[PDB]
Amino acid sequence: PKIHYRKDYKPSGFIINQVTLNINIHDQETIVRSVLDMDISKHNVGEDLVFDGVGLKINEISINNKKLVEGEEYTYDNEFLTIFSKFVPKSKFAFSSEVIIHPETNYALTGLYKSKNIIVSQCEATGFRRITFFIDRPDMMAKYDVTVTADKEKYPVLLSNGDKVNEFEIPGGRHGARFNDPPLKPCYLFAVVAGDLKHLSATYITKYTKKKVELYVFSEEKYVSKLQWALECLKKSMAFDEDYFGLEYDLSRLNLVAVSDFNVGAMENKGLNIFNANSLLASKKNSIDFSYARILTVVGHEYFHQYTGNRVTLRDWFQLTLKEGLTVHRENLFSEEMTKTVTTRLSHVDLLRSVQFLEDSSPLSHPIRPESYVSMENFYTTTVYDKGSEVMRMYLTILGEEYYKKGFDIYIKKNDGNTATCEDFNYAMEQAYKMKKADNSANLNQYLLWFSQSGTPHVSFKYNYDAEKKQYSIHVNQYTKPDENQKEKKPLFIPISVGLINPENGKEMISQTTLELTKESDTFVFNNIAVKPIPSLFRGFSAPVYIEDQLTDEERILLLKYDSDAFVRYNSCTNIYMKQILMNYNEFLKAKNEKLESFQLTPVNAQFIDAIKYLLEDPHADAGFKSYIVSLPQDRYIINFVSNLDTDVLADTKEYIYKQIGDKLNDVYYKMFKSLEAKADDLTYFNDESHVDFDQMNMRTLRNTLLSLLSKAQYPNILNEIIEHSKSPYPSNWLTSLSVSAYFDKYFELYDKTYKLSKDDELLLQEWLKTVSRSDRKDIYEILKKLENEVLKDSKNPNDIRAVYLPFTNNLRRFHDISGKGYKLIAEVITKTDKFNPMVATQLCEPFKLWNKLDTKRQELMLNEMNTMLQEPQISNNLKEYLLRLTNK
Ligand SMILES: CC(C)(C)CC(=O)N[C@@H](C(=O)NO)c1ccc(-c2cc(F)c(F)c(F)c2)cc1
Ligand SMILES: [Mg+2]
Ligand SMILES: [Mg+2]
Ligand SMILES: [Mg+2]
Ligand SMILES: [Mg+2]
Ligand SMILES: [Mg+2]
Ligand SMILES: [Zn+2]
Repeated sequence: PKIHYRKDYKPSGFIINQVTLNINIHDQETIVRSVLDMDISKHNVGEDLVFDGVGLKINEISINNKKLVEGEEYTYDNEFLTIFSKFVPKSKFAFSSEVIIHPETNYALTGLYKSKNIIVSQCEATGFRRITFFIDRPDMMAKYDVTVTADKEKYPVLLSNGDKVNEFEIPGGRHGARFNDPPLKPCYLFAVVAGDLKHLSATYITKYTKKKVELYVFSEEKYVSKLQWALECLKKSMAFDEDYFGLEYDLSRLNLVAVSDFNVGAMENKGLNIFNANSLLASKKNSIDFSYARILTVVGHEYFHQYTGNRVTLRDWFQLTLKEGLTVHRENLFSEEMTKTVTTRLSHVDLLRSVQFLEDSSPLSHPIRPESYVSMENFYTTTVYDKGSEVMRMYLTILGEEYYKKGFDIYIKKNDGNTATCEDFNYAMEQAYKMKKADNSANLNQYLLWFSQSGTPHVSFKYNYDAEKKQYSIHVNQYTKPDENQKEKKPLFIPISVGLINPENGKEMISQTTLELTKESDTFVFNNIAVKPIPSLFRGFSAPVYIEDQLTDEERILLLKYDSDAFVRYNSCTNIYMKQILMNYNEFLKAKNEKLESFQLTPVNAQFIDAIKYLLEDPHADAGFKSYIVSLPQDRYIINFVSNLDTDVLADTKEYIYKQIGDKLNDVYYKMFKSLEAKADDLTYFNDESHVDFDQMNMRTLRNTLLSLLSKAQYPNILNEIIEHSKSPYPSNWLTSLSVSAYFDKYFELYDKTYKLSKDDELLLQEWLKTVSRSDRKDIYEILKKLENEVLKDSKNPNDIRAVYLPFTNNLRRFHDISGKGYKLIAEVITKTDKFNPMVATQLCEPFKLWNKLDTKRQELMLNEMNTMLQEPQISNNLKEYLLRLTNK
């Protein structure tokens, strides 16, 4: 297997200046003609000319219009086209080819493929070489002139990058369109779409230059009524880049296109952003609430790439986080401003500290800029994206908004139209840091370790107060555990946003303060601190670290009730839960190991329960935040704290803690469930797709969270409420009614009812499948077999496969059945999927990422299945490389 090393970067011996493509789509094949106007670079040393080209059928190849002959002048091995250097010109030349490719049977959804009746491309990272020969790397920038031809009845809409400059008829019921895109771009940003697409459109006028931009959003005809919210989101995105960053769109048109079959969420091809339909299409009748934030996030994300990724692009793939971490950070600033709810930032943190912290303590751990890769398709990770976003966000924390904006504009102005590296961004931030510090000797050299060092730092505290001196100190330590990437870890530049709360009145005792920890440890002292404070640490989750606050539960309760920062309140709650979970987990574990006939469990802190009640009953308090405090931390967060985790014992532990709290609070829960109904389910704007109320959706999240708690608890006559909830027009409610009915004999009645409501909308049916998959059912394996036989069948649609299986893998008690039957089932699905879509097969490996954190019997069971998958003779490169890394082989 070929390993690419970051330190080996070298510019090409060649230049491609112009690409002229003709893509002729036929019933049984697509013919691609390409002329590359090329040159010899200053780095050339007389080497063979080697093109990437994967799976291409050669009809002919030529140099300067002279046909080349196989064997004597070139070799092709289905991966690389090698033209021997004696036949390579020494000055500007034309290379041309004609190849045949087959989108109809391209089920891996990379290169050119057919999704239902739409022909569509996906070229990031190295998929352009599946369409035609190229030197397929992002530093090979070129001009593109693209003609697409197709049957006019099947494919009346033709799109590619740039301006449409010709449209023409062709004999035999065909037509063509020509698109000329003169600005340089890397080939991963090429796209083409052909199909019977329907659209909504609008005109946007830019803020400063007053340019008219045409906005088009496209889907298949059946779903064209689900396009409105995306178009609104795109308008909002454009305005936010204008307003926060002073950046306008530069092109006359931007197209968004939904397709049914997509490996990920969406892709930022220049002027032609292509989406998984689940991340573009919604309507209030046919979508759950989460779709609205998802579409806002993903439309924004792709729009913000037009600067961070498209106008400023990557020198090489090791710089991926430079465009992805920075664009996720832009999208989170945008979504925080649009939603105006504290749960937006909390949801990001909740995902990071579960999914990304698990990755970073697994055998897969990597820094946000890895040193090597084998599969690019395996490189697009939550580390690169979400820890990258937190690294890009720490610059804003460190600089403050004014100097952050100054530094960001330096980045953009200096690198616009060019490739760039992570150092170029750090350089820009450093210029702003010198300005903020009024010190031309200040530097951010240490900050570069965030790009190279893997692992999650642990930050811990000790406190001291001298009442006579009115002097308070915070002593802080950082540690990252050694791992396979660095034997010796270095201290990082860690910004610690802090407040000091006066415990008598809840007020702030100091102004906004960001401690800059740059050493393994430091002591920060504060004078004129009139009373011993409770420290409010890492406000807004100011660094991506494990926080050990060394506070008592009394102190954490005070912060939970009275602190100003949503994250520290949420975290203090989290930390109270964790202390309880670890304690009860140990008590259950000992009882199990020692085969005890009786034993004691430590009860939940009663003052903590009283604090939850106080917050729930506060009508001025936020409904989204409330839904977080009545929820235990995610299992994937908890597992980072326990070695040899016995998932049964954790399930018993969570059950005990929820029952303890419900035995005190269920009447409060029920009262709130009923009082929230009027606002939460208000239908005033149900037929207005432009009108989206994130607070209202958070009220529904709270009701649905409470209903789940009350259902599990078998609260008296709660089934009455469940049955009424099933009649709500909102899919979030009526799908909730299905999952909470799992505890009642009405489950299959609601299963049928909600299936009939879901089956005629492709995306809604996928949401129904997820609901079934995640249902807390003792018969879940028989249910999954019924989904397979009756609904999923042999679909190759990644959304269908992910919907049926991934939610079930989060079923702690059943997925981890001690027989290993759940591991066996998901391994079978992975191997089956790997035959046609290696990228999605590796996504389906997700539950195995924590294998070496489980109890020794479950470790053995998971390892056995991974070794079985590794022994499949036909295993893909992707899946083999991933499982070899995951199993430390
Ligand atoms: C929307 C988001 C950022 C939550 C997840 C997502 O859809 N990521 C995109 C992205 O960054 N869009 O700007 C993504 C796009 C392409 C790919 C990608 C990489 C491959 F190597 C590949 F083969 C492929 F098919 C897709 C992976 C992620
Ligand atoms: Mg082929
Ligand atoms: Mg404006
Ligand atoms: Mg996101
Ligand atoms: Mg002191
Ligand atoms: Mg389908
Ligand atoms: Zn992206």
